[PDB]
Amino acid sequence: ATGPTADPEKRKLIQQQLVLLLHAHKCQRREQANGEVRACSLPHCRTMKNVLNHMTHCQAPKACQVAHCASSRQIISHWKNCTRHDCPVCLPLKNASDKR
Ligand SMILES: [Zn+2]
Ligand SMILES: [Zn+2]
Ligand SMILES: [Zn+2]
Repeated sequence: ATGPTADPEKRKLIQQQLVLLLHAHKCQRREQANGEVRACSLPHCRTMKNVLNHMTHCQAPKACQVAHCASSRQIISHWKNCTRHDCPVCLPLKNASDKR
């Protein structure tokens, strides 16, 4: 559920979806900044980049009930609404972005 779900697979999958969505945005700009040679090899990154491009073409986002897209928009909507200084996935990402 979108609620305080405690199921461990939900924990890892939801946090990985959000982290790879942000990686897909990052890595799309990074790739576009070169436009002639690749800069990534993470197996799931290309799938999430495709899901992100779909969310850009999409018109329902959340009601676009397809597992990957509906999930993608629910996690990124959480990240958009977030108060991030003390959240279970927010705090990790904040440490994962301490420098650039
Ligand atoms: Zn990547
Ligand atoms: Zn969609
Ligand atoms: Zn959060």
